[PDB]
Amino acid sequence: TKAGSLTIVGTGIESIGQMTLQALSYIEAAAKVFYCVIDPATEAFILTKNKNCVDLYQYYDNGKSRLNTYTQMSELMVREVRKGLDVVGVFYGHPGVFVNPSHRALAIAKSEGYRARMLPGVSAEDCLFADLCIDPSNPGCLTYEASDFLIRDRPVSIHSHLVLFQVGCVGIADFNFTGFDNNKFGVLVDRLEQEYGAEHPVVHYIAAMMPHQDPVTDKYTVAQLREPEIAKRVGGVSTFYIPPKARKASNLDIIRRLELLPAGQVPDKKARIYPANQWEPDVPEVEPYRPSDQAAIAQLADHAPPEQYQPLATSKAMSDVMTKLALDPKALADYKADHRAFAQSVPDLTPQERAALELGDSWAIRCAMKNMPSSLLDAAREGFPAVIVVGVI
Amino acid sequence: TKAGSLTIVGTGIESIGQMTLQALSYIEAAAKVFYCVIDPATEAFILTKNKNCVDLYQYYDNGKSRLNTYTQMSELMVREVRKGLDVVGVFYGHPGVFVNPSHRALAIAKSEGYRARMLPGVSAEDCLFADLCIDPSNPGCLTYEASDFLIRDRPVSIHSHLVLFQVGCVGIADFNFTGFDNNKFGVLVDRLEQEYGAEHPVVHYIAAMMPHQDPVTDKYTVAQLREPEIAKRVGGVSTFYIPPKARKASNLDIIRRLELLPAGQVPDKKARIYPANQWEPDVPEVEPYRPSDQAAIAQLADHAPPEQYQPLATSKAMSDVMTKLALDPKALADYKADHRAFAQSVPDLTPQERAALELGDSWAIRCAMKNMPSSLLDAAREGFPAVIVVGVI
Ligand SMILES: C[S@@+](CC[C@H](N)C(=O)[O-])C[C@H]1O[C@@H](n2cnc3c(N)ncnc32)[C@H](O)[C@@H]1O
Ligand SMILES: C[S@@+](CC[C@H](N)C(=O)[O-])C[C@H]1O[C@@H](n2cnc3c(N)ncnc32)[C@H](O)[C@@H]1O
Repeated sequence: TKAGSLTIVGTGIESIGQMTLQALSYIEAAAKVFYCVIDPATEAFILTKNKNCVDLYQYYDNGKSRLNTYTQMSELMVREVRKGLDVVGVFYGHPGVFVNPSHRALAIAKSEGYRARMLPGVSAEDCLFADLCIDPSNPGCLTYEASDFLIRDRPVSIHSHLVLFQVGCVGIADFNFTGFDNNKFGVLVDRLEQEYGAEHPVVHYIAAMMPHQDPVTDKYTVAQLREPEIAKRVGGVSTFYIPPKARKASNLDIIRRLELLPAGQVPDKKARIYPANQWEPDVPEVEPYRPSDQAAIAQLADHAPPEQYQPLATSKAMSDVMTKLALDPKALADYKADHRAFAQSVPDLTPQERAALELGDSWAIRCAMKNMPSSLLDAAREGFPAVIVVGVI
Repeated sequence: TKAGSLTIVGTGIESIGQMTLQALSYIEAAAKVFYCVIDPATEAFILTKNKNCVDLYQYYDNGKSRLNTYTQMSELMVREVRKGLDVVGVFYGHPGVFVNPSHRALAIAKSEGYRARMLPGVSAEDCLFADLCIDPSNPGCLTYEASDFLIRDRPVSIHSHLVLFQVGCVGIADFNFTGFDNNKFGVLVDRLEQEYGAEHPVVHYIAAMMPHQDPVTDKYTVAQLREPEIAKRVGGVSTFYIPPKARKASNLDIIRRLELLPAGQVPDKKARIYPANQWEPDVPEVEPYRPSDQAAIAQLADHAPPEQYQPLATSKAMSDVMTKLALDPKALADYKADHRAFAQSVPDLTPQERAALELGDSWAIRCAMKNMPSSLLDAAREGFPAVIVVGVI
């Protein structure tokens, strides 16, 4: 009911392309846009999409506390919210991943009774998984801010992924336009030596910021980070990935309780699913085409869709309206305000489609857009989407 | 040089809107698309963008090992790569976050000498940060697959965020179209009780999959998860967030070595930056407008952009070409093949813009698109973007 909203969105890391469709649509719909991005092509792109933009980066200054900058950035956004405007804040990457002023501004807006939401974006860590070819699930992921990691002595796990952000400004609370003098970097390297050993790998990671660039994926030993020529390459957009040192064994009690109980030769702790993590030291070669793989592939020739598979069975009118709700914030607001009024004015919907939109229930819409076989609903329960694309062990 | 490529992309979690612009452009450019998504509107959207799509979900079956399904999914993609086609695989969320077949297919493609890349997307964890209003940086984040968490007895940190994926299929290696009988869920709850206590909060999180839905953000005690009516709400798209139990103190030796050495009352371990994590038990109220905040806000009236701030100073022709490189994979390929030939045929570029594109160097492009003040380059070094938007302590 109250006038004014704050939506904070991301641009992703790589220029323009890593912005989500909804981030773009909210930027276009906004009364006022406040942005903090790294690359100028993304900045130029944003300015073509809204006429009323303000660069938040101008609120940094040499020797000025970053906290003071963050309070100001937040306040610039919330001031416009209080005037009754639909405000969009834009931060590079994911706007809530290692970002102070977004969370501050949203919390203030929410506490004062305004609509407040963060839309997720693609983070530097998302880029890291993609470029280093690792999955956080295998074998778990610990993610820290590098100064916090040291100051609070945060735990490492030698059996899991370790990701460290802000390794180029260790112990630095202020700002400089010409970059950080990272002279406490040696304190980080000492901690990494204690935890992993001097010959354990550390990957210096920088995601490509422009579409034609390759990422920096440079493997060094912990010891090599002490070399001045290597240490100087670490800057404000550098992230470290430290791979596990070993594989963790299975817990017998849990094997029993989960009834994985052909316990004899439940694949040995080093019997990896292809592909193995290529950054992990002394990682053995894993066969991609084992006899079991070859047999699975042989079944493709005779494959038919299972009885209980639900083929898409929708219409242009329904796909058009579902697309509009996702890509037009104004249409979404209209729909949310009055499902029935909105649904009844959508042209060319079938009766079922109209009814599904009137209700708004997830299952009714899914039911309108997919043919649910009788085989399924004889077994199925009166949400259950069920799309699980990773299997551990 | 070799014909055939594999690009694996994501759709994000929320229908359509959380797809990145580059994911969309690669889907449109592909010779063949293979997809595995949850919601039918996203499926319908994909089918409007390419004429040659295959749903990978049909390769699941009741009682069929998920590993066999993953081998088949991978093989369907790589077969088309081997024929010399530009293939795009599409997985919901981030396609390398808790996904087996993407990493398998990319690794095989790369080993056989084909172009292979994963484009990052918005994961369920990205959504979690946005919807639960937390930052992984404060106070660090541990992320695990729930079965792996139990089977390998993965460590928790009571001072950091804990995120658990696949809490609805604990110990289950196969599949069923009507969903999982999660009868080993109690084993997870036992572990959470041991680590956190019976009265510690656990947030049941489900990101909205359709644009009009609200997320599920239901806080329960560990003990409440044993209640059958609560346990049954946990399904195949459920993720758990467990907040920290306490704040970790600072390490005196590191305070010394980082020279944060007005050590007396360096803000006490509970002197939080606003806003506090609202899920953390017994979290004190944090003042958003302290005297220091009010003073920072008072400086806004007299603010001018700093000397060393670099205003955007580009052209429509340059912003157009940088946008085209990000949004048109064919143009990007042409540019990467011959920078000079491509640059010289771009209409209306200035000499500097043309020269910057010919080189392709990050700094030359930035220099062409931003006015670098003399004040900056008198101090600055001959990349240093420097955009750091979070400050710990
Ligand atoms: C203030 S934080 C903001 C992170 C951003 N919100 C995100 O979603 O990744 C800055 C830190 O992000 C990481 N980062 C930013 N750009 C990066 C890039 N191109 N490659 C790798 N890491 C990057 C670095 O660790 C950097 O010090
Ligand atoms: C096979 S994984 C795939 C994850 C996906 N690639 C991603 O980027 O998040 C499935 C797990 O993701 C999480 N997940 C999927 N959809 C979700 C949603 N709408 N909300 C919360 N978690 C979700 C759940 O933990 C689920 O068991």
